[PDB]
Amino acid sequence: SMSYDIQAWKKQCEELLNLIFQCEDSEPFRQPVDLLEYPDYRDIIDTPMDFATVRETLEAGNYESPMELCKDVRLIFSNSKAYTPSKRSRIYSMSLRLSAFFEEHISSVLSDYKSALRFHKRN
Ligand SMILES: Cc1ccccc1NC(N)=S
Repeated sequence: SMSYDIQAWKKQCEELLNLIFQCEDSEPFRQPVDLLEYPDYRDIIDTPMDFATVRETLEAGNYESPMELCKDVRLIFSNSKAYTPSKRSRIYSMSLRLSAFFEEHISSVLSDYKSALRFHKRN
């Protein structure tokens, strides 16, 4: 059970997603972009991603690890940098703040999970 629990990352990521939805900085990134308002979004972005999608994928049981979750969240940020490239944009700034918040918090979730992995593989 609790030390080196390889399932513990799920509730941790659920809690982090909760913090992210609270942050005013996540507002542009909560829901999928709308095609008909930004008709060019798909001209620029190959693989859309948003935090409601990540939260539903996690709820569905479709991430095998926290690294898979982290990949999808990092796609949100990389997509924002491609679509809104200008450092003058407030949206750019928001993206950067929220990325840094995510990367701070996910850090321990990842390290703990990989520790757990390393322990159970060794024993
Ligand atoms: C932040 C934003 C607002 C409106 C339209 C597009 C975007 N960019 C992404 N969601 S990647």
